[PDB]
Amino acid sequence: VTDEPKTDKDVKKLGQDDAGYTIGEEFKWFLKSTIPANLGDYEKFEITDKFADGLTYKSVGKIKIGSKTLNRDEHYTIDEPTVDNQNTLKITFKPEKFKEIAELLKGMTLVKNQDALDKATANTDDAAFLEIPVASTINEKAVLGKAIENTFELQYDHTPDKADNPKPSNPPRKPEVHTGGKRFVKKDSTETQTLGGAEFDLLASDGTAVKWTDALIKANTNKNYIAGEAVTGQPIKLKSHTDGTFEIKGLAYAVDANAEGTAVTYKLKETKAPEGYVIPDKEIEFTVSQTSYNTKPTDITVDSADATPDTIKNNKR
Ligand SMILES: [Ca+2]
Ligand SMILES: [Ca+2]
Repeated sequence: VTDEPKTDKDVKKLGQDDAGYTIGEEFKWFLKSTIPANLGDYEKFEITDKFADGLTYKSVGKIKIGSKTLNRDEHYTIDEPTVDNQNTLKITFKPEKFKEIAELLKGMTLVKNQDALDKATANTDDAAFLEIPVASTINEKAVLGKAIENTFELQYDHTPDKADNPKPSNPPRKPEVHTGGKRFVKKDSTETQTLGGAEFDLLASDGTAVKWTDALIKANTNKNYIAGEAVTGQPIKLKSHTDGTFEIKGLAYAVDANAEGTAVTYKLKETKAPEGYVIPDKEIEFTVSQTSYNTKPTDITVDSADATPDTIKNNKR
């Protein structure tokens, strides 16, 4: 047993490991490390997080030990993810500052056990650890219904021996996020033909409109499925293509559960019927689940778009 760093990563909030999001919706990952009282001796404390293709890094938030804040460019530096570094974040805690950071720990009770770290739901002076919030979104590269994991590696040098000899610490268990989709086909009442030109407002279960963002637009590039022009801040409106089909990609499901977790209901309000058909007076419910877009997301590295679409029927004038 040592006092050397144990690491863990959470998502959404401290103590949570699984969450579901709509593409473009910003949320926080939490990079977590125990801190030893002899931190002042350390010659390296560098965190590297290679974000999955399907994640877009936004920013690093307020870095905390217990109630105390660490300041950017005073206590640490950031190297942001880019195309050139393969989407990799590096956070370097300044060796010249290790004594000053160690002094901040005075009076604190430090978390020391891996399981205690994993279970931490707060970061306080009486149960303190290093907490790094990282703002992130799920992007268009996600596989719908698939767990998108994250982790990081700490390279730490605990020996004040004037020799560069770091060791790794890694989270034993990885948190994950997921997003989903749905496929549809518009038909007549007896399901004999497909119908183009039906238009639908996309709504949450509570009837509130789902709005476009730049990120959602990037995930739904097939203009055949979009009613009118899609621009950020405006309600999402979808359209059946001339083969009856349309889709929505990147809606949250299993909000507080794993990638196999509970489906979420959304609604379509039909606002335009295909030529010669009537507008219904009831909204259409559908669910987004692990398998509502891809039948086997755990097996694939790109969408297959093979789940059975929901049929939506129209009645003739
Ligand atoms: Ca965790
Ligand atoms: Ca050393």
